[PDB]
Amino acid sequence: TRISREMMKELLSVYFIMGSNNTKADPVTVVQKALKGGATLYQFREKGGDALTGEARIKFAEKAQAACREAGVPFIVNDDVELALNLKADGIHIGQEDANAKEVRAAIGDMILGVSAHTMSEVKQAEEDGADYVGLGPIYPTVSLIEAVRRQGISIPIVGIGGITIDNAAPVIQAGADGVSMISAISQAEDPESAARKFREEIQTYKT
Repeated sequence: TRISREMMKELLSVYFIMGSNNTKADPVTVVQKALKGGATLYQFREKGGDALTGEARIKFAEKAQAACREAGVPFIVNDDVELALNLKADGIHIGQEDANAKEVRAAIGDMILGVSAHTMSEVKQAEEDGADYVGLGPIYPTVSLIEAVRRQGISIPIVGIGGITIDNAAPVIQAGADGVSMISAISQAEDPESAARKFREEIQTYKT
């Protein structure tokens, strides 16, 4: 069956997102360090400018997934449905533009489904479409909507994203989010493992 709302919320705590173009260091290493530091979920997001393509992209994907497995953390794929199914990913994340959430939900069985939402109505449609969690943002220039969502009684697991750092994360959890997702705060950090750990501890505190 679909993931439980309870387990989904726990997984979103420290949601690390990364592609090879998000770090000048070794990508596979930054991922291993983030997992070792305490990231609770990882999203493979290989896109934008100068991202890996073809076989090179697939190898990074398989290595990133292997690291998630050994660390016991779910592996989530951004956008690519075929890849998610081929690699047997733990789930997929999609945006509003190039994807029909309802059709994706039907194609992935009980895999975790994430959807980027930007409006109150998009949050509601994502849940209705079958999403297990919604990614809301950008929160910062890289929480009022989050507060508004919870105020109405919408209980879908929510993860904040967009310019989140160890110093502005707390307000996102207090607003009602179930976790924070980040890219550079960890991928570009001088000590990725340590950055992940701080986040891990910070979010624990505010959820507790």
